Amino acid sequence: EEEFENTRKNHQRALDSMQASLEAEAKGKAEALRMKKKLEADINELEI
Amino acid sequence: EEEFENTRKNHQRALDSMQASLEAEAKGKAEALRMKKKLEADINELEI
Repeated sequence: EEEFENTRKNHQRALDSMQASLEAEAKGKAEALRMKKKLEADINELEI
Repeated sequence: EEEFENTRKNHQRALDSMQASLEAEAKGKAEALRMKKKLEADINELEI
């Protein structure tokens, strides 16, 4: 079991690492859907 | 081991619960950047 508490601590690292990978992707959708509504105004702005 | 066997069975579904979201946030970015180009297709076309 002393080997196993290394294995617990092995993937407990792997859990919050993938959480940070989502944190990049949560940041990834964030400005993208944000800068859409900035540019979607602009493509309506040039039309007028 | 049977104490630690179910903990693996817990954590395997936990990583599965995160991997479902990374399946979502990838395709949501694919929903974004694909729609970004058609937005970027207009801003070149309207300014031309």
